[PDB]
Amino acid sequence: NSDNLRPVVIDGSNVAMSHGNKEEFSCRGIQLAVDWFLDKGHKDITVFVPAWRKEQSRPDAPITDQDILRKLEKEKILVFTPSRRVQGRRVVCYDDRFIVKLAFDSDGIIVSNDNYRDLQVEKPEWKKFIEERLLMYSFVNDKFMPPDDPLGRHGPSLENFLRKRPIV
Amino acid sequence: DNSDNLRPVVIDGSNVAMSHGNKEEFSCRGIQLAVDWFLDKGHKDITVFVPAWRKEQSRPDAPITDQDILRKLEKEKILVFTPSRRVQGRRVVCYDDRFIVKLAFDSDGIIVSNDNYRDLQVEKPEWKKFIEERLLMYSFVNDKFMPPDDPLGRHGPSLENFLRKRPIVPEHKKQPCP
Amino acid sequence: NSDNLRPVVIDGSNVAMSHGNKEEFSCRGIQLAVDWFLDKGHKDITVFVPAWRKEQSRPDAPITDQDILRKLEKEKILVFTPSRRVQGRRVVCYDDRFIVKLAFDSDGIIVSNDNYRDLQVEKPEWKKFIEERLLMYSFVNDKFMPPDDPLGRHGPSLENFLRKRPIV
Amino acid sequence: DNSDNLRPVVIDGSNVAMSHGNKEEFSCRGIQLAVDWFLDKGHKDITVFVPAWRKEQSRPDAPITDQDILRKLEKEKILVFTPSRRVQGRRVVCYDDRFIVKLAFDSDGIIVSNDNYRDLQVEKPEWKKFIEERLLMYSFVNDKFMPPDDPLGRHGPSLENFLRKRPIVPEHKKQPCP
RNA sequence: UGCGACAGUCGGUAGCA
RNA sequence: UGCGACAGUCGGUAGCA
Ligand SMILES: C[As](C)(=O)[O-]
Ligand SMILES: C[As](C)(=O)[O-]
Ligand SMILES: [Mg+2]
Ligand SMILES: [Mg+2]
Ligand SMILES: [Mg+2]
Ligand SMILES: [Mg+2]
Repeated sequence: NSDNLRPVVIDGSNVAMSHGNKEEFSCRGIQLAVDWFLDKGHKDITVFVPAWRKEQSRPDAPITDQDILRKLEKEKILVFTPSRRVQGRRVVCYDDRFIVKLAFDSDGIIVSNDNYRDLQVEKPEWKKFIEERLLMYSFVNDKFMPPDDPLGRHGPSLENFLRKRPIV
Repeated sequence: DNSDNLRPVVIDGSNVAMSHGNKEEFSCRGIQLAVDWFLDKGHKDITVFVPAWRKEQSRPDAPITDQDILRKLEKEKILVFTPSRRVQGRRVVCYDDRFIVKLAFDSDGIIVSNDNYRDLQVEKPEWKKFIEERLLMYSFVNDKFMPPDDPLGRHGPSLENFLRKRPIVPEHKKQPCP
Repeated sequence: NSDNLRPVVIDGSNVAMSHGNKEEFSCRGIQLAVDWFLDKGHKDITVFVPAWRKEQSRPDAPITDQDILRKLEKEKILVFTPSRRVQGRRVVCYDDRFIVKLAFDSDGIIVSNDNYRDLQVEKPEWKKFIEERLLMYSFVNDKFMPPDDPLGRHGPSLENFLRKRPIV
Repeated sequence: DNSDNLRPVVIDGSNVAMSHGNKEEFSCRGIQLAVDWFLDKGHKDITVFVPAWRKEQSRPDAPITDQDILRKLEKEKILVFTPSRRVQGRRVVCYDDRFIVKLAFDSDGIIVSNDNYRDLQVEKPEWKKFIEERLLMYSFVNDKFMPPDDPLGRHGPSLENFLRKRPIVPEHKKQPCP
């Protein structure tokens, strides 16, 4: 049940990196983060991943548990980001603004450790949103750990932050 | 407001409807969502292509949902069907893809699709050039049409200067360049 | 007719580079070199190319006219060199020694600008062969130009060098 | 001379014969050439695998040349056929590939093939490990069997220390290492 | 040599180290 | 900033620049 809980958006290209072997795009990490929200009684969750991650794992962009991506798409949870090769090289469309544009227009929250310095500048109205709605995380081997104070000690609880109606 | 500053728009429906509904299902709903996006943007010239054999009742091997959405768009001079027929029990298809390209090319418009049409880029060089710079990709979020704000790489144009023929709408850039 | 002419071995991985856009593996170059020998009345010609060149053209190892390779294999002229990915990375088997080992055991000549510094050292008996049997080349846009004095002015003519029985 | 210092040898004939003759043709000649190479090297343990349906006369859709070479190698306890049969007009194949692997594994030998057996590496991890370090590839020059002198990368062993069980045969290396 | 550490070309992650 | 020129990881061609 979505008892007053918020839409959720995840920067998968950030999570998978920060989960295992930092240099590796470990899809498992995406799984662990998701399963956490699921077990937390969430319904609306969306992940973003540039599409060229389906491309077979090279040594220059290593990736593990690749089959997890298509499996999450099947549940209308994972969403790929437009990618293609123009003149033999790659065009990406910069997924970063997809994560925000979605969350902004849905009045949700972002799961990522990237501060989006570039986009805070591109649109002041976005800056405010990024300032108040970015949820960071820390990975410990095989457990999703978000902070109990997503903003500073001056900020709100974890439940009053991921819920639109606080329980006061 | 003026629509003459806008570019013609062509949509690969057989790509949209697939990518909207559980991939293996031809969900016409998406086509409606994609179009309405352009409409709200002040659009007049919009054209969709769909191989005609989709009017056939939803079979178990080629499932389709909300089938009646098609006739409503043809009635609006927006959807256009592509020739199909049965020769000796098989289907003739005429490959809708090149209808999408030929038109957008001949109208100097843009194509909406996630298919790169690699096969057609090779057959005609001038087409390749056009597809490279005039293909608009998208991403569907359940019931939300999301095109990229940078249809080409960061070095390329805005979504509006690419989706509009007069690109001179005031630009704002930073950085000292070479 | 093979009127006393020698077996021919070509370092394709060297030719294709040196033909067009030095940084590009231009298969056309292989074609031009071959066609030259063909028009010269040659029968035994063999080219070597590590197999991973069939892999689609990346920006990091660009290659053009890729379909020319399989087309030359069909004529029992092109030969691929064993390649595979062990642990996600590439193993190559170092084609260089295939070109020599073949030419040595066939008493032919090598077409390449590489001096094989490493192999002259690995086997002295090979060094002698490399010294006397390496034919260099120079590419001018779309024409195969070998030297009329494959060795120094002190050395032999082009025909007496690519033919085992000299015409004296 | 001693052959006990040698490793068991297994050959994927359906890969060799193909790659020798015009790819689409099953040229048994190659198998002979490949084997004789090992023989001249002082070999005793050599074993080949071939799906049995190759004894069927050369059909136009599955061409084969020098078919009689097969029986001669079976007669020599070198070639071994792999189970095949026709169920209801179709063929049952039993997938010769895993016969090659299981044996070489169980004999602690090496495999001669250009197929990486990716599918089998996944089914059994211990096999993957073995295939990575025990697959010997080759290259055919018309009528010449050429295996690499470095079956693994330059960092790996010689062709002989990989093709022999006792690797200690005097080594000569240069370079100061870490 | 010694094949790297580097010289050109180029990709993934970093917003200054 | 400014995204590069660079910092880590890494590939193709070079035998010393
Ligand atoms: C191994 As050295 C000191 O010649 O670069
Ligand atoms: C563009 As600058 C001088 O801040 O590196
Ligand atoms: Mg990013
Ligand atoms: Mg199509
Ligand atoms: Mg080389
Ligand atoms: Mg096989």
